[PDB]
Amino acid sequence: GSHMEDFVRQCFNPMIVELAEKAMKEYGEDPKIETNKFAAICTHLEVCFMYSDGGSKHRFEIIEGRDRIMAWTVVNSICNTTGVEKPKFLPDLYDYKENRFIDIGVTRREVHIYYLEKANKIKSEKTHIHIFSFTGEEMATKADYTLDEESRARIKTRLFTIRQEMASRSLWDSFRQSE
Ligand SMILES: O=C(NCCS(=O)(=O)c1ccccc1)c1nc([C@@H]2CCCN2C(=O)c2c(Cl)cncc2Cl)[nH]c(=O)c1O
Ligand SMILES: [Mn+2]
Ligand SMILES: [Mn+2]
Repeated sequence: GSHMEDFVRQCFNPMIVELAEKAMKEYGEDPKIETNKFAAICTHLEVCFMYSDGGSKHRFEIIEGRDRIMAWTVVNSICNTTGVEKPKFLPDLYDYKENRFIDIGVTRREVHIYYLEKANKIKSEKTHIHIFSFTGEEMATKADYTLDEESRARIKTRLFTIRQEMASRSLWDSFRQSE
């Protein structure tokens, strides 16, 4: 019973805690032991949700959060109706306005290093990449940040609040080094 686990459950809403637990069990991980990974997946899920709430009413199709079979099912329907290339790895959203997939990243390091790592792993030249850091930095493909400044600023504010809450509980140092 770690202090980080009880922080995660009181920091994020139950629906995000619920979806993070299922995703962790789907890949053979337990939130009780790998607690830094538990906090990271919750954080990434909330950012994806806030991101999709950034645009118009039905601009974004949410891929993250679904189980693997249904996520690929929605990816196939999106590809087989818009003509966009089928990515090698599952993205997080699909932008119906810009007609592209998005993989959102949240990192505790330099946005530069995580982008180059995500681009190499995703191996999908068409998938748009948007990186957020816990320090307020962001990096996106072709400098195209999709949403307006205020929607992104709310995400950055929430990320820094998560950092402060962890630091006030002496959980940030273990969280920052765990990446
Ligand atoms: O969607 C993802 N994974 C499933 C589809 S994948 O095809 O396996 C896939 C694998 C890698 C990258 C993208 C998709 C995904 N994963 C990651 C990282 C790296 C791999 C493990 N990992 C996590 O456990 C994780 C984290 Cl750290 C934060 N938030 C969610 C998750 Cl799962 N980073 C994401 O940005 C992300 O989108
Ligand atoms: Mn994802
Ligand atoms: Mn992602």
